[PDB]
This record gives sequence, structure tokens and C-alpha cells, in this order.
Amino acid sequence: HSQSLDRLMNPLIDQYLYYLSRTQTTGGTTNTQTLGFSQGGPNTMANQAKNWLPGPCYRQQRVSKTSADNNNSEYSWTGATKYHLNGRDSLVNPGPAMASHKDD
Amino acid sequence: VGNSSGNWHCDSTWMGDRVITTSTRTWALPTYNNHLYKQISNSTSGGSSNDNAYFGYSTPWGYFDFNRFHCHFSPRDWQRLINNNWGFRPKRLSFKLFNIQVKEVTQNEGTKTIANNLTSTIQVFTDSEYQLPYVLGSAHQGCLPPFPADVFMIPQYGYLTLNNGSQAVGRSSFYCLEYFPSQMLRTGNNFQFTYTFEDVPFHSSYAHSQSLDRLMNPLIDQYLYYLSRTQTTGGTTNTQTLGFSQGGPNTMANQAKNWLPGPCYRQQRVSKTSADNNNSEYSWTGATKYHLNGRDSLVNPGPAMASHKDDEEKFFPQSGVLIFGKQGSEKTNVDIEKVMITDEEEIRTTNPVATEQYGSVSTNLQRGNRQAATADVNTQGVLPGMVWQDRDVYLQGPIWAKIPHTDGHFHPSPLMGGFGLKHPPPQILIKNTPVPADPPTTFNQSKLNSFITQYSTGQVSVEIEWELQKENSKRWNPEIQYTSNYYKSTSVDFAVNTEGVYSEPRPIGTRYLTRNL
Amino acid sequence: LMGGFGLKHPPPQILIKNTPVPADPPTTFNQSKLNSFITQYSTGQVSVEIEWELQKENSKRWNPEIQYTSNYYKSTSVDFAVNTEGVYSEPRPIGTRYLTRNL
Ligand SMILES: CO[C@H]1O[C@H](COS(=O)(=O)O)[C@@H](O[C@@H]2O[C@@H](C(=O)O)[C@@H](O[C@H]3O[C@H](COS(=O)(=O)O)[C@@H](O[C@@H]4O[C@H](C(=O)O)[C@@H](O[C@H]5O[C@H](COS(=O)(=O)O)[C@@H](O)[C@H](O)[C@H]5NS(=O)(=O)O)[C@H](O)[C@H]4O)[C@H](OS(=O)(=O)O)[C@H]3NS(=O)(=O)O)[C@H](O)[C@H]2OS(=O)(=O)O)[C@H](O)[C@H]1NS(=O)(=O)O
Repeated sequence: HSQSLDRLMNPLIDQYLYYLSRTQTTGGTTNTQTLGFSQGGPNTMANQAKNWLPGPCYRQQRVSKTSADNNNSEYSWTGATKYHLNGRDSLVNPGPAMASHKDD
Repeated sequence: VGNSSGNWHCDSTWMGDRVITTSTRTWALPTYNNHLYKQISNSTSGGSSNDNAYFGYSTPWGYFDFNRFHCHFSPRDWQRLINNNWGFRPKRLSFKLFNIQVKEVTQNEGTKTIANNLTSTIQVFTDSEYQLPYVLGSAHQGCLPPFPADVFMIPQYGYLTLNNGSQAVGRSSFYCLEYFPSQMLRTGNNFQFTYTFEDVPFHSSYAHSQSLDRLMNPLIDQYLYYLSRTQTTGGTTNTQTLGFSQGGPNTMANQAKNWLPGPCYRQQRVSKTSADNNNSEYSWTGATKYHLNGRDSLVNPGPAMASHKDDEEKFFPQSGVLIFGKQGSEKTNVDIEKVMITDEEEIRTTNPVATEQYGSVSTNLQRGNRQAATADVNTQGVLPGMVWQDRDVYLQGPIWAKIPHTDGHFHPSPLMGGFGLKHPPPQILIKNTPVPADPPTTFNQSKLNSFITQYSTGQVSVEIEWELQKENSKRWNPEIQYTSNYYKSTSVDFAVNTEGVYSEPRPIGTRYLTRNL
Repeated sequence: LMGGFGLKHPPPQILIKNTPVPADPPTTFNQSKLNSFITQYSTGQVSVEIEWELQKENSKRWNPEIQYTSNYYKSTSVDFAVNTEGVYSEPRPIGTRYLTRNL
């Protein structure tokens, strides 16, 4: 896909929907409890309202191809994600579908 | 030039099983980006964090957005639909663009002169193949206004692509809108376009009159037992035992059930009275937010869940609701009397409260020495046997959203409410065709950057046929209808004030009529 | 009570307005409704044809009746005509009850 599921908006227009933006009066010396609402916009793309959510997850342990970056322990079986079935554990491999790593 | 292209149709027609709502409006289209496609990023908008980072393009095109219920239904029509029908869904749409005028404004010597250019055109195409980034359904502004008397300006089309901060990745795509077959229209020409909606489930515009955990016969016991007592009650030395009771009209909580409440993703509970909230800035810290490719995004409004329990109107989930803004309300840090927070409490019958644990699960194996421990389930995905209701619709809220083209989607109903469509009404894009100013008298290979300043106006109609599902309630006592309160006010609700400013005082949902579970 | 014909379905009201024509909008999108318009007004002609049914007088009276007549005496200006400045004026209110009939 050439678009990210969390960036399907129009970057030039704001929304007509608000979100809890500020919870505390900002400064004075004595900033207290308040409730401020902002409209999602091209600068707050993370706070905007979305219609969809990312696919399901079953977290995995992250190992590095450069063995010097990994913890010095035998976690091939201990730190693995594994389902339990009738009293015995099995490796979730390759498991359900998920991205391998973040950017860079 | 001297003959109108169309007429003004802006009324609804009720034919018993269906309603056709037409709505004409007058628009204005300026020239965007001065006819240029500009690359935009979070750095051009003044830089941001990594969560707000983006990379997209601005285009010279505007687009029509009639994806809101108030563009079609009047407050009265909406009330006549909400009080009598159990469900409704759209069947066919019919967009028309006419009475086009391309005015040419020439600002010379402080004196502005606006004259019509009869030979200038506008290009307008509709992406029926969904080859362009679909932008509608993100709840943006620029809709046909709700009141038919006013004229609106057409929003600017711009799309986003993949990014790595403010930069573009390999897969980032650039779509030229000029590479599609538009349709040049001079004054005198009109644009007609028809569309028929796919088969989508009716929107359940009723509340349930029974709770999903009270679907038994309160006079009869069950023939099924449950662990009732684990310890002999008293003596002095009460010891381990096992007693079983039969669920009955007094133990309704222990009875056996066939179904479970809809899924959950717990939200933080804030009070409308700021004195009841913790004194900290948790707008972003205490929020529920999904992680995607290393950056966090607010789950808002998130999936469908009840707002509060019984007798707790003051509390609302932090993100779990749609918050509209009253008329003229600003854009940033506006206070709570400037917004209208929706109340999704009519689904407490099937859906769990947005601000409470879903359930409790055993976390260990009780034994002679180890005792029974249990945990609170904050996030609970679907399970066989679950049943839930979808978010309401809101005469000010969205109508549909395009279901993302993925190979996997569960219950593709939009989280903001509405109808999830795989082939939603296409995006009608429109721009003013460029008209160059006098070119040099000697050839210059450089593209012409001097243009005649102009903008176009005209009318636009949008007719939608909705299928209704009439209410056949065999209930005995009266139901709960939406009604304008009879008390005398300064100004009528859903009417213009003394200055000609139309305002919708409150957010109207659909769930008024009740039905059994 | 003011006279005339009481109708349950009277000639409908013909309403007419000039369609708004917005002045040049901003070059950046503003959600606010456009309040700047091109000043204009329209003119033109209007005709109204009405067919009236009459009920002719069949008086079998012997002596002459009372007709509405413009008094024969010489005036400065004709009645129901324009004065020397082009201003039309109706000098008196004319009713219908002139012809007599038995009860
Ligand atoms: C944090 O870890 C530490 O604590 C946890 C528990 O605490 S916690 O929950 O709060 O975190 C410990 O984990 C629990 O206990 C483990 C353990 O004790 O090893 C282990 O228990 C399970 O397996 C145990 C051994 O089973 S076996 O089949 O491998 O042998 C078992 O205890 C044994 O019970 C058997 C039994 O009752 O049968 C005993 O066998 C004896 O009797 C058998 C039959 O008797 S009969 O009369 O002849 O018929 C004979 O056949 C056998 O020869 C005889 N053995 S003998 O040597 O005494 O002669 C055996 O001796 C016991 O050790 C547990 O059962 S139980 O009986 O103790 O209740 C069994 N779990 S259970 O049955 O579900 O209860 C588990 O990993 C775990 O179980 S738990 O109940 O979920 O907690 C952890 O070990 C401990 N580790 S530490 O931190 O490093 O110190």
C-alpha cells in the first residue's frame, strides 16, 4: 500500500470533530484542572478521528542480526511467544501476520 | 449563456418504504495553489513530532463533500425518520452540477472589478475507479452547509502518501489529477452523475429494551447448576466443600447465558466538571492509542462502547465519543460549553461501558495453599458468542466511509458511525481551467506562470434515495420520541437567530425507538 | 370582513428572489459561509390575466336607475388621469352597489 492506515486524511483541511486537547490550564503559577477541546487538523494528524484500526497482534521478541546487540542468554525457547495446547507448548511461528520492523 | 442549466430542488419525498432527499446549494471555487501541485510535509507546515509527521501533495483541485447527514435531512425530516423507522440505508445517489459562472476578478488601482468570462471553463471529473487517494470519510470540513440559504466554498484536495518523518519513502506515490479524463464546462453546460449504493446493512436506529444479561424468564429457575458454595459456612472450623445451586429469579447474575457483550478497548474516564478530574495534563499521556509503524495515534472515537453506567451523565470516555462543536466555536482549546459531547448510553444493553473493565479472568490455579486470583480485562477482542451494536449516526455526523482495500477486515462498519462501503460515492473533483495572461512576444521555453485571476460559482444538487425499515412495535405503553421541548424560548431551535445565523443547538442521534433483544 | 371573495384555495403566493452570486472567495479554504456577495437586482415584466364571470342586470324597473358617472362640470384636471407632473391619482373610492334590485 502506498498510504498508511493512519494517514488517510486531507492534509489541507481540519476536521469538524473535536478531541480533549488540554486538561490543565497551562501556566499561571497555579495551573489547575480544566477542559479544552481542539479540532483535528493538518498539524495534529495523530489526534484526529479515524474510522479504522490496524490488524490484530500477538507480540514477538525482537532479535538483532548482529549477535553483539542481543542479550547474552539462551532465550531461543524461554523468551519465545508460544501457544499452549493440551498441556504442551508450541512455538508460534511464523505466527499471525505482522510487520517485521519499523522504519530504518 | 442566456438560459438556466437547472432548477432548485431541495425537499424530501416520503413514499412509505423510502425517502428521497434532494438538496441544492450554491458554491464558490477559488484557484488553489495558483494552479500548482506542491509537495507538502510536516516540515512545511512548521515541523512537528514523529507522531504528527507527514508527506503528501496539495493539488489545484477542489472537491465536493456531502458526507454528513445534515446536508440531506432537515431537522424536521430527521425527526420524522428517527421517530418512525427502525432502520434506514441509502439506495441510490444522483449528483448534478449546474448554472456555472466563471467570474474574472481584475484588481487594478485598489478598485476591484469582477466580470464574467463566458468563454472560460472548469474541469470536473469523478474518480469512479477509486484510483485516487480517497479523502472523504475523514470527517473534514467543507460540506454543503446544513442550511440551504447559505453559500459555501469548495475545499482543496490534497493527499498523503508514505513517509519516514518529513521525507518520502520508495513507495511514496505521486498522482497527477490532470492525468484523468475531466469534462470542461463553460457557462451553459451542466454535469450530471448517477450512483447506486452496494448492499449495506440497515442502520439500526432503535435502542434495545432488554439487557443482554437479563434475557431469562424471571419466574422459572434453570435446570443447570453452578458452583454456589466452596466452604462449609460456619461451625467455627468452616472447611473446604462443594455446593451447587440452580440459577433462579434471585440469582440472575449466576445463571447460565448463551451470549457475551461486544468487544472492548478501555478508555479513560473524564468528568464534564473539571473539579472532579485529576490535576495533570493527561490529554495525551492517559489516552488510549494504537501504535503503527513506530508512531502512536489516538484511538478516537475508537470502537463502539457505552459512554457511562446508570446515573452518571457527567462522565464521558476521553476519546470514545464524537464531539461536535456548537455554531461559530473556535478551533483550539475551546471550552466545554463550546462543544456538544454525544452520549452513547443507549447501547449499555449489549456493549460494555467504554470506561470500565470488560470482565475478570482467573490468573492462576487455586490449590490447598494458593488461593484464587483474578485479573481485570481492559482490552477484549471478539469471541464466538459475542453480540454488540454499532455507534449511532448523528444528524451532524458522517454518512459513509470507504472500507480500506485490504485483504482482511472484520465487521467493516466505520468506527465514527455510518455505512462502510467498498465502493463509496466517488470523489467529484473540480478546478478552474487556467487562463494565461498575455505571453511574451518572443518564445521562452519556460512554462507560463502568469494567469488571469478567476473563480467560478454555480449550484449543485444531490439527490439520495434512502430505504427505510418501518417500526412494527407491538409494545403497549408509549415510546420515547424526539420532541422539541414545549417551553417558550428566546429563539426557536434549528432556526436562524436575529442576525441570520443558522445553528443546530444539540447533536441528534437515531436511537429513540426501542425494540427487544 | 374587508370585502372580497373568501377562498379556501386562493391564488397561491408567487415568491421570487435573486439567486446569490458570491464575490471572490479566499485562496485558502475557510469553513465559514461566504458573506460577500455581488450586488445585484433584477427587473422585468409581469402579466396577470383574470377571467371574471358576470351576472347581467335584467331589471324590469320603469324609471331610470343610478349609474356611476363622471360629473359633467368643468375641472382643472380630469379625474382618474395624470396631473401636470405625471402623477396618477384616484380622487374617490368607487364601490359596486349602484344598480338596485328588490328584496
Ligand atoms: C515461582 O515458582 C515457585 O513456586 C511455584 C508455585 O507458586 S506460585 O504459584 O505462587 O508461583 C512452583 O510451581 C508449582 O509447583 C511446581 C513444583 O512444585 O514442582 C509444579 O507443580 C506441579 O508439578 C509438581 C511435581 O509434579 S511431578 O508429576 O513432576 O512430580 C507437583 O508437586 C508434586 O506433586 C506430586 C503429587 O502430588 O503427585 C508429588 O508426587 C508424590 O506423590 C505422587 C503420587 O502420590 S501417591 O500417593 O504415591 O499416589 C507420587 O507418584 C510421587 O512419587 C511422589 N513424589 S515424592 O517425591 O513426594 O515422593 C511430588 O512430590 C510433588 O512435588 C504439583 O502438584 S502438587 O501435588 O504439588 O499440588 C504440580 N502442580 S499441581 O498439581 O497443578 O498443583 C508446577 O510448576 C507449579 O504448580 S502450581 O500448582 O500451578 O503452582 C515452582 O516450582 C516454584 N519454583 S521455585 O521458585 O524455583 O522454588
